[PDB]
Formats: sequence, C-alpha cells, structure tokens
Amino acid sequence: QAVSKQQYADANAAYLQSKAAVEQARINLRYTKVLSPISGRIGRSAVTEGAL
Amino acid sequence: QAVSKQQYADANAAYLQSKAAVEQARINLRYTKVLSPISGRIGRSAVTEGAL
Repeated sequence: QAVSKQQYADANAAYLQSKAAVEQARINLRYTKVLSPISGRIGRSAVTEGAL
Repeated sequence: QAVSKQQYADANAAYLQSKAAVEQARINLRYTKVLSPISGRIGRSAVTEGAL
C-alpha cells in the first residue's frame, strides 16, 4: 500500500515503453549492416557510396 | 481591577483561537465518513482498502 495502483501502473507503463524503444534501437543498429537476402548473383549498385 | 486589561485581552485571545481550532477539528473529523452525493448505481471502487 506504500504506493497507489495508479503510480505502479504509470511506472510499469514507462518500463514497457522503454523495453520497446530499446528493441527498436537494437534492430536499427543491426541494419547498419545491409546483408544479402538470397545467394544469387548481384550486379550493379544503383546506390552510390556516401549517398542518402 | 484585579487584573490588567492586557491580561484579560491575552486571555480572551487564546479562548478565541481555541474555539477556532475546535471548529476546524470538528469539520475534518466529519469528513472522515465519505458519503454518497446521490442515489444510484455505484461502480468499481478505484481505490483499495488500506490505500492512502
């Protein structure tokens, strides 16, 4: 009873939001490495280095 | 003349302060019994026993 159910709610609420954010962060970081989907034969790179 | 006007003043002074305090005390006590404003179907008590 040291704290209202509301407070604990808001708390666990933010906690979930965070855990969410981190997972999304992790995924984006991982992609800073664009790997090849299949094993075929790649050709020209339509995208140039240092491009956006 | 058995006592200065000052003394009687200070006296009646405290008396009023008291009478004041009591009334305020009375009101707070009365508010400890949370009554229903109207009649009808009440819902879920968004507050649990023991909770502040």
